[PDB]
Amino acid sequence: AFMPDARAYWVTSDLIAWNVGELEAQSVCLYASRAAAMSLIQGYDSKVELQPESAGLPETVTQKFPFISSYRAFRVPSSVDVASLVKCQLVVASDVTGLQLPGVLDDMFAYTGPLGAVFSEDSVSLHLWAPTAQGVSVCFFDGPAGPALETVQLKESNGVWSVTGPREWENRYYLYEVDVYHPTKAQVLKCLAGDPYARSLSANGARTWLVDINNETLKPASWDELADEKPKLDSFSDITIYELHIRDFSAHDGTVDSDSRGGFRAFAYQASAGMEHLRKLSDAGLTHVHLLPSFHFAGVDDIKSNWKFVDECELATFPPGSDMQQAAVVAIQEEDPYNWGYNPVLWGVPKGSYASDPDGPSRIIEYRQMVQALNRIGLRVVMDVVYNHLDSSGPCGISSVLDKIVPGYYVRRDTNGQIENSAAMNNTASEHFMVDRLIVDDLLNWAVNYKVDGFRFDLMGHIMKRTMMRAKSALQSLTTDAHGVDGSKIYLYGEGWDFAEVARNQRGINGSQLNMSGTGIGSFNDRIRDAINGGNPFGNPLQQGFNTGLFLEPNGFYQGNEADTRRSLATYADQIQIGLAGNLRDYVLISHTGEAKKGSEIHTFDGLPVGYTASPIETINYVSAHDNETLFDVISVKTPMILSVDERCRINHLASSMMALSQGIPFFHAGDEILRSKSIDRDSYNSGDWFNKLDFTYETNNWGVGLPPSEKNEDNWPLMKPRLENPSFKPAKGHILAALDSFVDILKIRYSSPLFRLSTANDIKQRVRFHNTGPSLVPGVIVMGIEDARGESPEMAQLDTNFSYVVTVFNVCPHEVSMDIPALASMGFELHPVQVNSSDTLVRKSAYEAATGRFTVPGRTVSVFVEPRC
Ligand SMILES: OC[C@H]1O[C@H](O)[C@H](O)[C@@H](O)[C@@H]1O
Ligand SMILES: [Ca+2]
Ligand SMILES: [Cl-]
Repeated sequence: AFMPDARAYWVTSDLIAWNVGELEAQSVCLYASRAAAMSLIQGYDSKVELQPESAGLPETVTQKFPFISSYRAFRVPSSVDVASLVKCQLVVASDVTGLQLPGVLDDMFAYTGPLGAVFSEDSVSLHLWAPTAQGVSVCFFDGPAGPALETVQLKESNGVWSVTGPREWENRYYLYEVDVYHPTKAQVLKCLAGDPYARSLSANGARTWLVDINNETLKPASWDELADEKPKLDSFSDITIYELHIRDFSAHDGTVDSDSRGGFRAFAYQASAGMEHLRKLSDAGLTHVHLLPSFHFAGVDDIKSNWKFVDECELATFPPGSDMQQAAVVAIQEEDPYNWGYNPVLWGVPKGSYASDPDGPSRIIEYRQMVQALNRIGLRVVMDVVYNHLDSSGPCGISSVLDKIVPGYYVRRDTNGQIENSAAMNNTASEHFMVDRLIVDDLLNWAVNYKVDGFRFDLMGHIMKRTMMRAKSALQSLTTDAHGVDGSKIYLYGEGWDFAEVARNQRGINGSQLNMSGTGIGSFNDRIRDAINGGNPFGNPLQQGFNTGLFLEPNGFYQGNEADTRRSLATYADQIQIGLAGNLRDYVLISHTGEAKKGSEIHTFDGLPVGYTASPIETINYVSAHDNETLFDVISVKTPMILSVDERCRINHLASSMMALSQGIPFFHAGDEILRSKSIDRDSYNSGDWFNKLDFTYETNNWGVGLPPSEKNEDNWPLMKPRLENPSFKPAKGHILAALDSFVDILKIRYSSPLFRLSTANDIKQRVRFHNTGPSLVPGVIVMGIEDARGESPEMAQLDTNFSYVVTVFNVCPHEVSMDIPALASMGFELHPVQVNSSDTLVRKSAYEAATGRFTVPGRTVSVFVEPRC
């Protein structure tokens, strides 16, 4: 009907911004209608002329909203009751358009008092920030399915709606009824919404459970003593991360009771094959498990009686390169138990589908029991937090909450008023005060109420840097005496990708890789990933890299002439070595041309620095993650088809060892260690248990279970089919167990010397040297030396009581190499004791010759040499 866009901005109590011309600016008015009854302006309750502000927009405004800094400014007269107007339908007219209100809403209504439910001895109170709402009431219910028992009116003060009732309100269910103007419908609508500050929910978040999160009955045995029982963490430099999905972990695990597979409770089965696996990794030195999204997300029904399943017996009979398996999975993929969970509804509540019973307390106590179980086998717990976007927006539908209550505020919008979608639809606006508040409050909820040990930030580049830093400070100031957790050990990292509307700091300084340099917050190092694997997950799948045969073992995909592939290989080796040295801006490497270059002076294909950090703790080194192809699958695609699976097994080990022996923080995708496959699925978020299988019997790796789902993969099916059909590509249990044994040993090696985990940039610059460099380097070999104090009157602290020097040779060549390093001649090097005793017969052949400083290393092998002190 009347359905304006919103090209103007109400930025402060007294200023409106609108990009009109000078003559147009001489007659602008503001029109309001409480009933949203305006027509094309007619049908308004009030009008006021806006006098152009020749001074323009002040610094506070242009700093907060850089993308509108050139807009003309208009002064709102003191006669205007702003609090009343922001509840109405508004337009400005010169041309007619609506107003984007977040600036003025923060300016007038930013609030730091209590939100959500507050309990006291004799009362329960509710508080909701909804400054644009015309009315707010609460509907109470006595259970998850009953009818409403009563409706209570809330009263507004300074933008916040509140009501206090008796203690007996505890454990009721409730919803807010919010009467508010929704721009997408140009109407004032009555919306039923859960509490943004919810701490529990009925199934699918249908109602909010008015639970006291501090109730004794929600605490597992010994919960309050957990801080004392937590694994020691001396330094962030000691962190290694293992990235795991909660359903993947136990969906197929026959050692877990059938009715307890797929959720939080599976982690309480201490003797299960899955928990024995995690214990094996932790004992070897793994410190942290990063769990995929585990808060209230859309895309899986919490009501288990609605779950559908493929006939996994029938699908097993289909050919390994058939498209029938994926067709069957896809036919029910919206009704199965499976999703990665990157679809946020309410951040502060555990996912009901992972609980035994989605109504009542089980989701809370079982989440706590999971954290406690992981901690008790020596693993700290990281949550994958998704603050950059929402599942849904608008007035309707069970999965929209924040945007029902304060429409157009929690979500970021373009200059026409339309919601921004670059972060997987319905991008949030952390630049707005109460969004930033909710993000920080949520982090503190998980840290305090669930004793979570760290956080991985999905699309961190879409979050304001100021939000990241305020969160970091608040988290790291938590103490055991005041809060029950040692905040000083809580670690933060994320995806610092810079793209779309947040690029060039257009919405403020965002959490990009470059902007987070010097913050102590980690970001994923895509440079080392791509240099090792080759190309980029969105480039040609056959593009080779340092560890997939570029130059050394061409795969038949044309990638240039021999001189060019040789140089491209050497260029990738430069990028890898910067990454192995913590991916630092200032680390100086002899590059492939012979020229000494800082990490920042070695560039990406887009001219950005390869090395971008100020500290090794800012670097998350990885070759694999839940996104894109698994390590095994990328290797199987890019290497020559003729390689044996035995050869590919060694190549997998090389990749994970480059991570495990790097400076910075190594990150492993669950399954790296056991050759995990998704049958080459590049984006398995909705591909079910069939394509995402984690087999802790080690009988299968899930290679050859059909072409993966067509939506994301069909364009690449022709390269996939002959590989999936070829029996020589599929590993057996022996290979899987061999991969696991060597992964365990390389972790033992990392944790055998503090020299692999240097804590500062200065230490790395002083101690880490690369020895196969320049135009005449031996292709396919990286030699990395790490020095400790030795002799009398040393110029560095002694960090290692067992070893005075470590040298690592990564040999990706399919043949033995002899690397002569005169600088390391006449020293006491011997093969690392772990490798002397390796179950791999080949690595045992590695040798050092003192007279020449010659390190002889077999094909496709990582060899670690130590100089003992005793
Ligand atoms: O698709 C996103 C990709 O775009 C470009 O290829 C960039 O080089 C790469 O860094 C980024 O990941
Ligand atoms: Ca699904
Ligand atoms: Cl077939």
